[PDB]
Amino acid sequence: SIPETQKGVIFYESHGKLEYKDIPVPKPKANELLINVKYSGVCHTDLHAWHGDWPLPVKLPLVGGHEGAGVVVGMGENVKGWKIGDYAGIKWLNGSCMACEYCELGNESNCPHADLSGYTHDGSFQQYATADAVQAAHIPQGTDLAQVAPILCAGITVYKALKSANLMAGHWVAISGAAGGLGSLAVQYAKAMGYRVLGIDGGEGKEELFRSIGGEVFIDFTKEKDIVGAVLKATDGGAHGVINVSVSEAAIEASTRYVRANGTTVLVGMPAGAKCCSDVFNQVVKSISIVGSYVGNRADTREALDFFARGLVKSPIKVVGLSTLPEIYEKMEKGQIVGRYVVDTSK
Amino acid sequence: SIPETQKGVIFYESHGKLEYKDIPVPKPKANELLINVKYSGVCHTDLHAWHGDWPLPVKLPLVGGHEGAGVVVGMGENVKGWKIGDYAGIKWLNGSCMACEYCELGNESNCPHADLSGYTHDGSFQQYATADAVQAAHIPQGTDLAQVAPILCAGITVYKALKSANLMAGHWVAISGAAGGLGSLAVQYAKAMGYRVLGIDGGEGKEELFRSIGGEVFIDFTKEKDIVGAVLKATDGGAHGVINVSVSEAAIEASTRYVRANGTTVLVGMPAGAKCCSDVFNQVVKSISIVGSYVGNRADTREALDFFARGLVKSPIKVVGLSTLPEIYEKMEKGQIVGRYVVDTSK
Amino acid sequence: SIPETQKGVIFYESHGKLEYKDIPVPKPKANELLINVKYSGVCHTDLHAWHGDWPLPVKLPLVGGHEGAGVVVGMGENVKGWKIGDYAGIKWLNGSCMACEYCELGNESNCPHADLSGYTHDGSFQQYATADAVQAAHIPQGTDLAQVAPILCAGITVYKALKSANLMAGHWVAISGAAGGLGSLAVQYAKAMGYRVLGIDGGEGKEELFRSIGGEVFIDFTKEKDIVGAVLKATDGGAHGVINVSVSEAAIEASTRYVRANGTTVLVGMPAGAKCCSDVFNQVVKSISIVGSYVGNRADTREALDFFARGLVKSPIKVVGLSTLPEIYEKMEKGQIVGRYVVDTSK
Amino acid sequence: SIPETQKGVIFYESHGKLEYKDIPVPKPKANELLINVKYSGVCHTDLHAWHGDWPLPVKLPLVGGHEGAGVVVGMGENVKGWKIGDYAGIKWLNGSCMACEYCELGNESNCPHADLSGYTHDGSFQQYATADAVQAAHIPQGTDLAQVAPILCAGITVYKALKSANLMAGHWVAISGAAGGLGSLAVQYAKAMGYRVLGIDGGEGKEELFRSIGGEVFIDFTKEKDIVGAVLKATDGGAHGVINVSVSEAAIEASTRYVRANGTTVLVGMPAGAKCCSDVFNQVVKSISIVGSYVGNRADTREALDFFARGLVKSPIKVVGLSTLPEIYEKMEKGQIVGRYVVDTSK
Ligand SMILES: NC(=O)c1ccc[n+]([C@@H]2O[C@H](COP(=O)([O-])OP(=O)(O)OC[C@H]3O[C@@H](n4cnc5c(N)ncnc54)[C@H](O)[C@@H]3O)[C@@H](O)[C@H]2O)c1
Ligand SMILES: NC(=O)c1ccc[n+]([C@@H]2O[C@H](COP(=O)([O-])OP(=O)(O)OC[C@H]3O[C@@H](n4cnc5c(N)ncnc54)[C@H](O)[C@@H]3O)[C@@H](O)[C@H]2O)c1
Ligand SMILES: NC(=O)c1ccc[n+]([C@@H]2O[C@H](COP(=O)([O-])OP(=O)(O)OC[C@H]3O[C@@H](n4cnc5c(N)ncnc54)[C@H](O)[C@@H]3O)[C@@H](O)[C@H]2O)c1
Ligand SMILES: NC(=O)c1ccc[n+]([C@@H]2O[C@H](COP(=O)([O-])OP(=O)(O)OC[C@H]3O[C@@H](n4cnc5c(N)ncnc54)[C@H](O)[C@@H]3O)[C@@H](O)[C@H]2O)c1
Ligand SMILES: [Zn+2]
Ligand SMILES: [Zn+2]
Ligand SMILES: [Zn+2]
Ligand SMILES: [Zn+2]
Ligand SMILES: [Zn+2]
Ligand SMILES: [Zn+2]
Ligand SMILES: [Zn+2]
Ligand SMILES: [Zn+2]
Repeated sequence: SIPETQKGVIFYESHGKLEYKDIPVPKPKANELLINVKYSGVCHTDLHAWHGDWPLPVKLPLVGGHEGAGVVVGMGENVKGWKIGDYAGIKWLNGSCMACEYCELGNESNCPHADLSGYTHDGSFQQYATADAVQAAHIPQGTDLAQVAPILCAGITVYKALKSANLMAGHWVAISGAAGGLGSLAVQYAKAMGYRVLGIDGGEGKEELFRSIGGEVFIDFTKEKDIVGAVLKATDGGAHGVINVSVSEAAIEASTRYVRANGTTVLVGMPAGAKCCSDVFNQVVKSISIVGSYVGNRADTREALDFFARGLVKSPIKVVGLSTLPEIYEKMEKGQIVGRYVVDTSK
Repeated sequence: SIPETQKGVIFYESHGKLEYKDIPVPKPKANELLINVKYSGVCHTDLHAWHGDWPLPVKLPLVGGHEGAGVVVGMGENVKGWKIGDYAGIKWLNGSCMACEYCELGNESNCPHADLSGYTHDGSFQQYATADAVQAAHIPQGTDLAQVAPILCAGITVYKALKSANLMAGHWVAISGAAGGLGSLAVQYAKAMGYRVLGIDGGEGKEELFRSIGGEVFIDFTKEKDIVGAVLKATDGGAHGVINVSVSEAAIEASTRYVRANGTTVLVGMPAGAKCCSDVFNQVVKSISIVGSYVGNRADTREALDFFARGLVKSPIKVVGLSTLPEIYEKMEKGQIVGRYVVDTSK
Repeated sequence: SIPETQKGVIFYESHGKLEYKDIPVPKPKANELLINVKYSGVCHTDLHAWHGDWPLPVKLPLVGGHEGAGVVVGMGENVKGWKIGDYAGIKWLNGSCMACEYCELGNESNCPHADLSGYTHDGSFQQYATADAVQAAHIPQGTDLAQVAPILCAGITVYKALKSANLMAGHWVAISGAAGGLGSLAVQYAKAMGYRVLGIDGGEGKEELFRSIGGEVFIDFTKEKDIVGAVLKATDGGAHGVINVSVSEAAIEASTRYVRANGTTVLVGMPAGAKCCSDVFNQVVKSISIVGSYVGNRADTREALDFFARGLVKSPIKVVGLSTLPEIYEKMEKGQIVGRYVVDTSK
Repeated sequence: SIPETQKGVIFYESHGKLEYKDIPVPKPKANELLINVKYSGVCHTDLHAWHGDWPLPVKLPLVGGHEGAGVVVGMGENVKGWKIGDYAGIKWLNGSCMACEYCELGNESNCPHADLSGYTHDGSFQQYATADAVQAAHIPQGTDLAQVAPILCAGITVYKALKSANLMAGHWVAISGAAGGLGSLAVQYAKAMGYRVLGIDGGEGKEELFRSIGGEVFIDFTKEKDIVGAVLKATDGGAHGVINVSVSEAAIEASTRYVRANGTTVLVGMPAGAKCCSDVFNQVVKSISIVGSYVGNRADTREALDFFARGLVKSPIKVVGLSTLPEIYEKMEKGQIVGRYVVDTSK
């Protein structure tokens, strides 16, 4: 069958206590799939949802997590092109209204009535989770769900971000936070897109990981006292594009100073209460764009999962049990997560 | 002939005393035209060069002014396609190196070795001024030089800025400072480009001018206490594009908040020591680009002067004498300049 | 109620006999609206569907017409954001699969499983017609349905085509067939988009109409023996963009020769068995793009209907009865349709 | 010194007799470099110039060749940033007017007064050749001139062509003629740009070369009777982009049929008297662009030579003597040139 009770990590108040307990199995709405979430990536956005670091409020009590890879155990009556047993991906964008100007254009993420897994919708830190069938990701059969789970928010995000920077092949892309969860996949997406990857990160295991996944230049922010000058030399004038997948505001500000003239600084990371204080003179006389970038749409999901399918991207994951989700968060705020963490909801 | 002495407004120290006295007539270099500057637009950048409001240093003693419209009285030996008597325009970009990556691409303004009239090169607040012949603007014969002078920095700038905002016809463009020197021409360029122009300015004669030149919605910043909300209503979700041609940093910051999702806030105005402190969360979840924009290139100059030629743009100018240049600056810092001021170098 | 029988123009074989008789009222599927089609534009595509001029086969017996403007008299159970009494527009794209790569990207028209009103789906030459609710056009209340009907295929088409030509404001756009049904709206969309409109058409009432709707240069193909030379002079080097809304193949070929270097020739008209024989040398040494363009998507529909709402476009329509649909087709093959014809389904 | 006589291959009438004899050494004009052409690539455009296969006429008597890599032995007085001994590249675009709208925009190749090496200017099939210093390619020191010579017309061309197809990383690019001189470099540029390369060529040594340089799918046009169907399967719907670097018109036409919906067929090859007869219906209902592409500009030259510098592209060259240039042409019309031929002007 589909059971009545399931295991999930749920918190009832912000920065309170994540309880791995038994919660009721959700019922899929007319348009939603019920997905047996096998593995789920643990994004930093989940730490932000728990701490309430962001302006928007979350749907308490909340089962976070928005990188779920699972099998469709049930569907709604109005779900059309989906089978039971198919591989589905719960992304951050649970669904959207698919009618507003933004949605029609393609910008489904920047939509007023966009449902958000792991914030406004009980996400994928649970064995069974519902997801709007139009926005759920189609994961090909015979795919390692643990390996594809981080591609559902980190992969599509950094793919849309690297497309957001208006880079060309051969252009320098500085990925700020290049050994984190999103940065370690941005390095691989950018190399597969043709760019020269510069990496800025620091800590135990960060430079080694960055060199592992194919990065070109690594600049350790805990050792480099002049980061802007270091990325004004490595790059020969600045990085034609910058991807801020850090959780630091000082990194977001330095990225505006080591970007090339006519370059694009994409803001992807969303630290708590951070502002991108950009010098107006330097941004104008260099014609620097500062582009915010939200999670990708269905087209970006298809393209990022296709990059994953060809074996070009491979997020460095450690699969732990869902029981361990408290200890991941306390390991994620301390910057000690090298690559991605994926939780076995079973365990 | 070409005389030995000429009249020019020259200052020897920043925010010192602008002296309208007799200075030697320059000699055109091998690549430069000597232009009998008949009329010259007075930009706010000239007030910034005098006050030294900007990071870069100016070439003291300096004859400012970078909107000169004049006749070519002499040329250099290596100048090719130019006649004596032709109408030339001294723009902010006096010249460029025309060899570096940026110059080759087309971004001649963001070039390391770009010569700048009215900053690093004795500009057009003088009867005779030299200008690199490759970057000088070709003004058609039978043109009102007084009327075309403001198009040489304000016009090409706001044209490149409106092209920088990635707007489409019918999209809302909020021009911040829409009755100033650059804003009053941005309103006209945007309407001729097809956009719905919202205007934000305030003071005596600003709303009336804005309504004169064809603006749609005017929002008076000295009366409107909620500017962001007012431009979130007029526009129905925010302005698809914003052009910051203000000299205020609070305007630059509010423009990041009343821009539409997936909209572009172009920074054109460069107030003294201003920073574009942008909320990272709001910029990311709305995918807002913040694009700096410098003066246009030769293509943008050609296209903006073609817009002027068809009679579509007409900067509201008051032609005073060059003798009056001190009194313009003290009228420009006080925000009391409605439209543009143009100086008769003769007078 | 909703009646059992209705009046419609139906043909049972290609180029057979259009019978205005009583046909059963359709039943809306789970996703479809039943639209009381008040007025319907008569496109040339309907003449092509009747003659079978196109490669694809039509769904016999067929009730053509794909420019229906009507009120929603009934809906399906899975239709979400729609009211009874709302104004809906049956476009050529009746619906789409909204799942394939093209649909996800935004290209809903170039979709393998795209349902097509007036070809593969009983269209809008009938009092009551069904239309997929996701693709039906939202026509604002208090709109002249007769006046908005031609905007449902001609308007969105020529809007997407003018966006397809990668034109800028001030650039020359040669609309081939500028007094026809699509050309007369392309002239107005292009002028509202900022372009200089050149018009090529010929016959009684074509030049007068073209001058009426705001065209700049008219070149009469029945009087001009050198059309390419005439549009190499008017334009000063060729038209930066060309829109082929003709039903002639010689026009489609000449458009490749009077387009500017680096210009774009958009093919919109689809004459019977026509080929765009383009000289490869001239297309390469001038870097001329030849872009085919299909009907617009939901975003283009929204933007074109917004242009119509502001009063910027106004298709020259003559509203006749649906009874007269045979006599329109025989007037449309002879090129004698100046502007658009709209049929009162009531009459 | 610089000698008075030199060795060059010169023909006095079209398809006449190429004579390797002693011709006078040219004198550099005020803006031109005299380049000791060490090695020169032999393009098919040189065979077209000899046969007079193209509409434009050549400058008889003509020393063809437009892929010269050499050292600057002398300069003109108005040449600015150049040294004697530097490595210069004579490309097809010898120079341009650098003042017309196209040149200002960046499209220096599609310019009315563009000087063309190997057609309108004695090219690089000679020991000493002059080249406009603004358009000459800057080849880094310590570069294999024989290996960089084919990058001067083939490399920059196929780079600009792959940028012309509006492809994204992961998209399918079908290179028609993928083992020829331009195709063998288009395969490498496309793989370094991130695309999946499909190759269409045939003959001895073509499939082996294509597999050597990193191609994914090879489709042999002499064995495949259904080329369109084969490239509608390999690609799963058609190639998102096609690069026609063939010398066949049937290939140019089939490329319009095996391109994906919303795909771009770039015409690069310019066979004799060829026309791109494109079905208008299929091009419109699939929104297929057919983009002609001429040699790249200075920015594309810089970017293609940078790709070469990183070791990412490596044209398969055979360096023969200049004495052998007749036997290359008779080997190039027969399609028997696998990769590129480079002539030692010394030999
Ligand atoms: N905008 C979007 O679409 C989107 C999507 C996913 C995540 N995010 C946001 O991205 C942020 C990062 O997510 P993650 O999963 O990569 O987090 P993570 O904690 O796994 O990785 C962050 C990385 O940043 C590095 N870093 C810290 N300070 C730095 C500095 N000063 N300079 C450079 N690098 C520095 C850390 O050492 C670590 O390597 C979070 O705020 C998350 O919410 C945004
Ligand atoms: N980036 C470029 O290429 C470029 C080119 C030219 C000028 N500029 C810069 O643009 C700035 C403005 O130049 P200008 O000639 O338009 O100056 P101006 O003084 O003539 O006009 C400025 C306008 O801004 C209005 N304004 C002031 N505070 C405002 C606020 N809070 N909100 C909205 N509007 C406000 C003023 O009332 C006035 O109408 C200067 O700093 C100048 O150096 C930049
Ligand atoms: N691709 C699309 O999305 C799309 C959409 C709608 C219509 N169409 C096609 O567009 C074509 C035209 O449709 P319409 O409604 O405008 O037709 P129409 O018959 O109302 O107008 C055609 C116009 O072309 C003019 N014309 C004829 N020969 C010409 C020539 N040699 N040069 C210039 N002009 C010439 C006619 O005189 C007339 O003015 C049809 O084939 C139709 O199917 C395509
Ligand atoms: N537009 C430009 O900027 C530009 C630049 C350089 C060359 N060109 C033109 O490109 C053409 C090719 O130049 P090249 O140096 O590559 O020539 P080449 O002769 O060295 O190579 C041509 C290749 O096409 C292959 N081919 C032949 N028939 C084919 C078919 N039916 N289908 C697929 N492949 C086929 C041949 O076997 C060979 O592999 C010439 O006409 C040249 O003038 C254009
Ligand atoms: Zn996430
Ligand atoms: Zn929405
Ligand atoms: Zn200025
Ligand atoms: Zn430069
Ligand atoms: Zn139609
Ligand atoms: Zn589809
Ligand atoms: Zn060549
Ligand atoms: Zn030129």
